[PDB]
Amino acid sequence: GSSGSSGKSEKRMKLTLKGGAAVDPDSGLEHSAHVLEKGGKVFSATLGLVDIVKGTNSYYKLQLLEDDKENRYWIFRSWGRVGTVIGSNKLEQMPSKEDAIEHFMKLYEEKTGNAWHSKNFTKYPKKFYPLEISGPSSG
Repeated sequence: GSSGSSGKSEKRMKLTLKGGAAVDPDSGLEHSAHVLEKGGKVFSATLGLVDIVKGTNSYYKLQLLEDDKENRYWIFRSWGRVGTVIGSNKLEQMPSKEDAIEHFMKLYEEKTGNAWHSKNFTKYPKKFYPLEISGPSSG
């Protein structure tokens, strides 16, 4: 036996099929949703904090995933010590894209303490900072 076939035909009518950053597999939206990109930017920030006294090392990750089905979004939040028994994540669906951005903007604003879209970064006590820094501004 044997057979084959193929085709190609579509009408682009208000559709933005594209991505940017990679999504976490633990989110289960890596094969469904994708990193929420805005203003030619990516909603993928990697913060890290480690006490010198407590000798405890922490790491906070933030990623705003966007549903590429109809119109939905989730809010991924990872936290826990560095290489330990700890390790937990949070996944919640957002009502509106904004509600997702706001949270993602406030969340990253709570850890670091500074607004996501803010200039000048003050290394506060406990406040988390950006680990892997790349691109213009800051660093």
